[PDB]
Amino acid sequence: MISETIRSGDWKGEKHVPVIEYEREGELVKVKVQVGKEIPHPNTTEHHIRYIELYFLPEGENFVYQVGRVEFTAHGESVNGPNTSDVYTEPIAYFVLKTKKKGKLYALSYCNIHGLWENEVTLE
Amino acid sequence: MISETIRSGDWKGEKHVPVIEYEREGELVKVKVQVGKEIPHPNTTEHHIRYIELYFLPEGENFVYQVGRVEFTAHGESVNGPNTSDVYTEPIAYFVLKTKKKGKLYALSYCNIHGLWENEVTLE
Amino acid sequence: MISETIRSGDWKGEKHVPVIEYEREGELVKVKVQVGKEIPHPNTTEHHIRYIELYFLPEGENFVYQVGRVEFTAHGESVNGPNTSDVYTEPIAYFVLKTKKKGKLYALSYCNIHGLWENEVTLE
Amino acid sequence: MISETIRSGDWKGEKHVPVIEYEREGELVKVKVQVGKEIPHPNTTEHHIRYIELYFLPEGENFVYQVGRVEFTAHGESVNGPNTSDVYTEPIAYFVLKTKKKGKLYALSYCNIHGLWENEVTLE
Ligand SMILES: [Fe+3]
Ligand SMILES: [Fe+3]
Ligand SMILES: [Fe+3]
Ligand SMILES: [Fe+3]
Repeated sequence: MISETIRSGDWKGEKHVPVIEYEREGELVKVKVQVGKEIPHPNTTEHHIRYIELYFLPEGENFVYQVGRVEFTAHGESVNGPNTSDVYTEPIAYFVLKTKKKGKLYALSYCNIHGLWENEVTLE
Repeated sequence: MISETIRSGDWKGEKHVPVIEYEREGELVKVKVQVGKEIPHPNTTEHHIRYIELYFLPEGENFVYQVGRVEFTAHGESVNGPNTSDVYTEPIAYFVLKTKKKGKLYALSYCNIHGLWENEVTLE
Repeated sequence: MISETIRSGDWKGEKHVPVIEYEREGELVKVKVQVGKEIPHPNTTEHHIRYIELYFLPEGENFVYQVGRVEFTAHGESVNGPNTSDVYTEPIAYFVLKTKKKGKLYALSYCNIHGLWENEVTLE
Repeated sequence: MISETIRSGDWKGEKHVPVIEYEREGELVKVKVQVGKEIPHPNTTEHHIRYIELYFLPEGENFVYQVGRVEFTAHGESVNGPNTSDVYTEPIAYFVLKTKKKGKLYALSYCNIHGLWENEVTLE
């Protein structure tokens, strides 16, 4: 199963586990997900976080919903060689979710050489 | 764990599990992944397969690689209402992978109302 | 040319043109792109903004770089019918760009029934 | 206009323009899009084709439809260095479109260091 390729862990001391944080404002839920909170993850042409996806499984429901996907596509690559463009997209993803439901939020991130990583938090 | 939202077994009545098939030609591995092979999954504005992702974990290695992602973006929507454009993208994905390695291939797919689905096959 | 399918205009009078705003903080450039600033764009199962992409062409250079892509994937769809999930992803995209270069930022957004839309701003 | 960053003609020496080919079978239109058909475009960790998108504008209509998007995500990167994984995703995209309409098909591709490229063909 695919779960055997997905890693998780303590974000407070790592650099791969996506950290999920949110702030509820009325019917709006602003979610921030990032890799490399405590320890910045490298962002080079050879080693970088490709994307972060956010999912939401409402409490008591059977099917998870993909809320969004953020792809970080600039990693220094240029005609002058790797790490020469001075253009890098940091692995920080923001999602504005409109819902009055509660449940669980899951984040799935992919490092180009270190596989898949996950994390989750309860959405009160 | 996000895996708690991923199903690997179809329920009788609707096909969701992405079926993986491949053909090895020299250094090339042609992979076909599809949802609803014989009995098609619905493809309406309201209910459809959004995408299929292909992953490869080489034998004996520790990090899975994302081979590709195919998004099926047309589902009949139009200014004249849902299911009126006569333009639909079928959930059939093809990937041309160049590798001489062996291992396991995983497929992850998403139904807009039925969550995540997975499958895997051994790449010999 | 694909440009014949891309529309542009005044966001103060329309509701499809992606509005670009940024803030330069040290070596970081925080870019906010959104559709429906003045006039909120519908976000229903039948009619919604699918994604917003950000591009950067550094001053004096020949090749544009894709900075990122944000996909808004929840639009009310559920097993209970269209617009019944109470889960919607608003078309607001945030990008954290690390660069000391100046140039032009382009935004490309896609509405599921109203085609492609663009906008641009000078990154000073 | 973003079109000022999109090229439609290759320069001798490197293939970038996505070549579109299709086959009509009943209500199904099988579309194949590829970069570097005759002369392969590089596919290294430092230089590679990131994705190909397919669009369809039905004859006489005003809004283009995105048919699909294929992301080629493996480019040799590994913990053992750039170009060491022996896993590369070739820039060949296949789309199965269900439609009885005619019109124009557009392809948009992106090289990580050579910007955006386009091409189009009439769907008879
Ligand atoms: Fe890493
Ligand atoms: Fe389904
Ligand atoms: Fe619209
Ligand atoms: Fe190139």
